[PDB]
Amino acid sequence: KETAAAKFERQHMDSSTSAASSSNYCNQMMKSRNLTKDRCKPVNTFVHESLADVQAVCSQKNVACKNGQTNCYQSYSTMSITDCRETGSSKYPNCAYKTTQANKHIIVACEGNAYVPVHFDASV
Amino acid sequence: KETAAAKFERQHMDSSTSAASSSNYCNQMMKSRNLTKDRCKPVNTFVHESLADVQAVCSQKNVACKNGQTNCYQSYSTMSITDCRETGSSKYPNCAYKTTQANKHIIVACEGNAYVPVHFDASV
Ligand SMILES: [Cl-]
Ligand SMILES: [Cl-]
Repeated sequence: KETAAAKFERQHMDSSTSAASSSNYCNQMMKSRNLTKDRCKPVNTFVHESLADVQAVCSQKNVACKNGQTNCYQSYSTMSITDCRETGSSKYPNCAYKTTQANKHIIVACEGNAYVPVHFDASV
Repeated sequence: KETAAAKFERQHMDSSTSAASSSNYCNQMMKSRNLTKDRCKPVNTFVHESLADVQAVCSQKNVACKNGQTNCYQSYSTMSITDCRETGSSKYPNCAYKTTQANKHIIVACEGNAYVPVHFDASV
């Protein structure tokens, strides 16, 4: 059992690097964050900002989530992020990922109190 | 009954402008594309490129869809796009939208043959 807040940190936070390293960043990160354990997670985004900057997004712009809920927030500024998506030539347990580095606003759903990010909804 | 291809064109294509006009672009577009008819669509992206450039994305990078399917493609280049998302101060039939203009790769699911975009999966 992992708290929803802890799961968000593990799947989406990468404060140790300013941006994706090389084309192998995703294969390495998806593996060490245990996102390739029983299955290959198809899509996952990593945010390269402090945990505190990502958490502050829960007090930023209140916007709707793609699912219609209203506890999503879009960051006022763009953040360094890296999208990891399985390549068509990927097959569990030999997971393969395309790394796409970019700067975009992130939108996250927040919940609990402490009111922290619990789901990565999208980047803009 | 609208074909899936026709629905994608109507919800996501805006080849008539190079980029979102002003902060009211989304209120105007979501209304005239009939996305505010019986309900307020919570999130919707418009692509400002030709229909032909968007359709060519179906022969570009084959990547997985957030849902795990494998018929998604990410465009090799960034495209002018505009994200429209309901503000927390939006309530049907007085739909309210935040307009966020940006340049990102788009990822779309393609299907049918003619093999054309049928769903906007995400932008990167
Ligand atoms: Cl994600
Ligand atoms: Cl959309």
